[PDB]
Amino acid sequence: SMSVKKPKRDDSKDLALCSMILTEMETHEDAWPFLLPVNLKLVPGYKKVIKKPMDFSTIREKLSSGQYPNLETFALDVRLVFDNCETFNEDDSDIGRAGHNMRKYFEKKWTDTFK
Repeated sequence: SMSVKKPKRDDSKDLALCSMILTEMETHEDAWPFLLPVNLKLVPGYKKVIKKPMDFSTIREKLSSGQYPNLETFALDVRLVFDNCETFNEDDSDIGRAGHNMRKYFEKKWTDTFK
């Protein structure tokens, strides 16, 4: 509350560490469904169904331009990529499987880097 603060967690390396995690997600072999925005002219249903599209390149640009106020807003967009994937793709599809794999990969890196 006012003039009563918990001890200051050092957040000065968060930017660089989110960038490193993002690099590792970008270079994973199962990243291909997620690298670029879904083409809303060419994929029927996407525009109407997925209210907040998100992809790694869009996260990379937001990161690079100071549009994440903190590491939690970064994690929300990464998770949004996988939540969108599950909304639109069957679990038993290549893309559906890609999404589950990448989410697992991301969540371990997240815990190991910050928890």
